[PDB]
Amino acid sequence: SDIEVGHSMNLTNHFLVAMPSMKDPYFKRSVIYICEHNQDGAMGLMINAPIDITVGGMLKQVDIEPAYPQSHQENLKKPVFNGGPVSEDRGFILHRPRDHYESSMKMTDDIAVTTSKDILTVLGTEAEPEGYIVALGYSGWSAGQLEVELTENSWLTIEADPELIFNTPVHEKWQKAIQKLGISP
Repeated sequence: SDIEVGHSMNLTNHFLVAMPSMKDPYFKRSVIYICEHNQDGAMGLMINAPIDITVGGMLKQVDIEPAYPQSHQENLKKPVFNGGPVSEDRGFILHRPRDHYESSMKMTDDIAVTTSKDILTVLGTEAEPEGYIVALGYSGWSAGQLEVELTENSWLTIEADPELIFNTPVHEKWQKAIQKLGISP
């Protein structure tokens, strides 16, 4: 009774699945990997909103001189993603843990977020992650707006896993998500 624990929930390393009754059209049928979730708001990365720029595209744009020969070339043609409306000029790399990068936050043995530029010099090369998403800008929620929108029937949530982020056709991520929640597309 004096011993509190709070039912809590903590949505980090969790996917937010847009629900049919979703408002912000921006998020209509979005799947969001939640990175941070403290008492000062939330930070997530959309994982299925691809944009008009390719990985090699922004690599050339940001003008990053590659460390090793870029032998891959196929994945270098893949799309870059819009991670959210906030800080669209910033890049976030959601990937499978491989080598050590300066600014990086490991989430699981299979998912991590790197924000240092050092990682860009291995993209297209054989030193790149075995699965990564290049996202510009991120999704943000103030103090407890997350909780609210949740109880507002706006989203559904499932624990995140790597296969949905790196091994699932972009335009298929959503459908396969709500699937795990029972609801059918």
